[PDB]
Amino acid sequence: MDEFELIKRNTSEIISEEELREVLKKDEKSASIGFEPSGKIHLGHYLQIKKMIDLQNAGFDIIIALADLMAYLNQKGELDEIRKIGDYNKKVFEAMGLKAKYVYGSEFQLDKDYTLNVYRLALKTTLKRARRSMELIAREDENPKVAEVIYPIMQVNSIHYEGVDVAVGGMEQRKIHMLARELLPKKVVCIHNPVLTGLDGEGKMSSSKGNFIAVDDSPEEIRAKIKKAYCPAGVVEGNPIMEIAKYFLEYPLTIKRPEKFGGDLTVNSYEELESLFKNKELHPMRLKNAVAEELIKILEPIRKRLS
Amino acid sequence: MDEFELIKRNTSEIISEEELREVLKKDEKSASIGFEPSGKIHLGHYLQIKKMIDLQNAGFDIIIALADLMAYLNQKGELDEIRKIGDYNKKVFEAMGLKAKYVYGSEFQLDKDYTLNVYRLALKTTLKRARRSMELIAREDENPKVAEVIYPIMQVNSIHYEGVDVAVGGMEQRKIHMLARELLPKKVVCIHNPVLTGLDGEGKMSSSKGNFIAVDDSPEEIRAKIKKAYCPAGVVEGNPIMEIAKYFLEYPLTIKRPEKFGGDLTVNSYEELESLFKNKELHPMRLKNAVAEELIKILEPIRKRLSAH
Ligand SMILES: [Cl-]
Ligand SMILES: [Cl-]
Repeated sequence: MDEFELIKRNTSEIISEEELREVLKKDEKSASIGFEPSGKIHLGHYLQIKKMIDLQNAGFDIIIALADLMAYLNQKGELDEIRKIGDYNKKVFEAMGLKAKYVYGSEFQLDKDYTLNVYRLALKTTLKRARRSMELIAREDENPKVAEVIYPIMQVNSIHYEGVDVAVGGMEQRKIHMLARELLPKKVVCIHNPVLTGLDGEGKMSSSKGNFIAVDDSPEEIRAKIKKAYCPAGVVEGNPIMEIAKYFLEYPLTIKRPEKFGGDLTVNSYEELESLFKNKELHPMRLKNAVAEELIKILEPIRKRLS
Repeated sequence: MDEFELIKRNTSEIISEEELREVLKKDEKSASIGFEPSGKIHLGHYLQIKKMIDLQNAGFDIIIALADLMAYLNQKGELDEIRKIGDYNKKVFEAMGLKAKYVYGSEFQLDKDYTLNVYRLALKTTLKRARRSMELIAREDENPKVAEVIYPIMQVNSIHYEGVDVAVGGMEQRKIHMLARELLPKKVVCIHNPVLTGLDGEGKMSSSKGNFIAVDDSPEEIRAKIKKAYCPAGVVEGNPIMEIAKYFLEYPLTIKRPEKFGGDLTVNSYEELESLFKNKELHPMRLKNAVAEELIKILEPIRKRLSAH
């Protein structure tokens, strides 16, 4: 599979494919993604880190922005407390097999010239565009604060200062990335990953929301949380267990069953798993079992390294 | 008059008088005011500088914030160009008899810890409060920018960093100052000066052609601009010529007339001038003449002191 298609695999969109092809021709190119420090690193994070690894294997230099000041502007508590959580997150990412340069926002987002450019960009960005960009990012507030509208300008400015060719993030980042394309001299190529559904099945996977598989969860917690997960028979849309099968397991896949339920079963693609599950030829509990045991094996090297 | 009443004279309000009395008891206290560098320094500026001089005479150390970065955030062009205009403004203020420390915003408004506090204050200030505070300050924009709401937070943060007891400004600053009182550990006492009407009579005094008297204008420009000014007979409200009489002239005042129109008249207070003008016992042209000649005399010491350099 070529570089382009490796990068495209399991993304929701690329802005634009044509521009990505131009970036691939360069001898040196770079990609970044930002993570607000999180107490738990979960499959949400891991999906995006896998995408960064795809880019790394395609010749990109990778920058992970440990986005302490962004999270501070997004109301995540005190800044020194936001910094302690990021130190752990770094170790987890290294344990996932990513080799990258790690930058804390605070190392450069308070420098004189960075700040002056925030204000320069603030003169060019409408309140309406700033607020629009934060709808899927800002926490649900009845009295929105000025911090909401500084945040997107700071993300845009960070992309400018990083000098990257590609910016990666979730689909929730879409409008901030579009602003960056309008506001900056160099149009950044944007790769968006899908939003993983949480295990409760009623929103995104989140650390604050308690509906996550952490990459360092122990095997019994992986089993318990998968067993309890939303997984309606025949239904693929909004089904977090099928999403995990899609984005994390490897095919062909051997799903172990007792012989009384049909015996062990081989599935050559996600699309085939989808077909079996839609037709109720595979029951929730048995998908869950397979997904739990596979995820335990996939996450083992990460648990081992973290120690 | 005592210190309190000298300070109060010709102010629109004091937030609060009770707190100002407490500040007056301190051995050391300080006041600031911010000016976006302006190519013309006019009676608008001079009214406020006179107020800073009142505070200086009452024992306050004075800080004039030459607000280059505020003006930059308020769309006044390039920053180095905004800085050149401020250097001239400094000389004018010294020539008005003010002895004060002059601070450029850019010397401290980009420091790491200042900036961090802007963001800290941004987490506490509602968009609605920020926009409300800028209605009478922000330039006329069909697509209002994010800079509009950072600006008041930066003014608040400047007041915090200056460490001042009193913040002075026009009534247009009112809501930013109220935000400062809510946002900061130390409640700053706010003294607001009235907004001078422009000579056209259709907004505030600003560097619109023939809408200002500059403190360094030559005598013929002072006469021409006063002669042309909005000054409707009998009407004091919104009348820039009566405002100038109020806030700048000395009483008793001798207004010259020919004997056929009632002869020369002596006016011992502004209130007396007001009475005469409301009752049409003094005609616009004659008020104008007196106001022009008085202003030439009042501004003479400023012209003189600027002609040393
Ligand atoms: Cl089954
Ligand atoms: Cl008369």
